[PDB]
Amino acid sequence: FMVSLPRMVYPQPKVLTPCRKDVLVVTPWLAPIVWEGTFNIDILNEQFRLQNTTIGLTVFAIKKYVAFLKLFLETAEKHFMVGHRVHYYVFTDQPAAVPRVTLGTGRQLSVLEVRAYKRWQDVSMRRMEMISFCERRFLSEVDYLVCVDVDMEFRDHVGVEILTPLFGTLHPSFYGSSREAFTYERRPQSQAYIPKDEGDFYYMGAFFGGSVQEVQRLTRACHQAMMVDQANGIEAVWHDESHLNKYLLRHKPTKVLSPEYLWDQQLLGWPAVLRKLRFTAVPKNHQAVR
Ligand SMILES: O=c1ccn([C@@H]2O[C@H](COP(=O)(O)OP(=O)(O)O)[C@@H](O)[C@H]2O)c(=O)[nH]1
Ligand SMILES: [Mn+2]
Repeated sequence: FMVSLPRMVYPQPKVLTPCRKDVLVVTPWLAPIVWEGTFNIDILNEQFRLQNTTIGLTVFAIKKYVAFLKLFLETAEKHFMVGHRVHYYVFTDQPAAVPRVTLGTGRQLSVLEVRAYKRWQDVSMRRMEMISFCERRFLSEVDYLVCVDVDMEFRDHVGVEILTPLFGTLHPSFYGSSREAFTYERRPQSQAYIPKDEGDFYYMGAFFGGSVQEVQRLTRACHQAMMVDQANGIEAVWHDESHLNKYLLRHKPTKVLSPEYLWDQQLLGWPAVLRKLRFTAVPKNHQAVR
């Protein structure tokens, strides 16, 4: 049951004077695409707080990537779901290397010890297995799961505007690209295969989520697809991201996040279309850190 919102005073939405004219703000299957200027966060905060929403955030910090946790968590404290209940789940091979970060009220962190795979590709891909079935606490502990890369920092608000049964995030390198340029898996022998005449968007492996049920469905399906591929002696070109893309093509997300939500300023600057940079890549040496 969902109670009434209280009286609220805010600017009237204007039917004939749209928020954003420069970007697509709804997909052809009527999922909102979340950009600054499309939402009133006060209304959304009310809706979600009235449901006592708890958000789980999973993050993997395997081997050298433990180095990224301090900034990741400190900035999450400033910017991620502030005012709501948050449960961080840090999956790591080094529980003792997890920094002691001070958390605001209603926020908690659990350290989950996992095995470290040799290949970075396997570390990245096996997140699907580890999230899916391996973890059973999620259903009892949180309402939504948000699954992100650790080599990142929050720079601005990331809040309940993202919550929905199933969401993906537009990859910052491809949001203006034609589908033929998307780096989908193109080999028909892979479960991740998408031909050149299919595809809505290229979604980023670094930021997806939804209800616990929908995230566990997605992660289970991607894990099983990866197992089929492995048996067939094929590894998809972009690993978990390739499978995520196939899944979201066939199971349309109920919101899509704009690249505000996954940006790389070093690589891509700050184009006019982005009013905020919310969650951004932390520069790293790929060869050294892996
Ligand atoms: O040695 C590794 C390799 C990968 N990861 C995890 O897998 C995610 C995806 O890998 P990475 O960030 O290297 O991919 P990229 O963003 O460079 O495409 C990382 O954010 C970590 O959460 C990790 O913990 N240790
Ligand atoms: Mn990353």
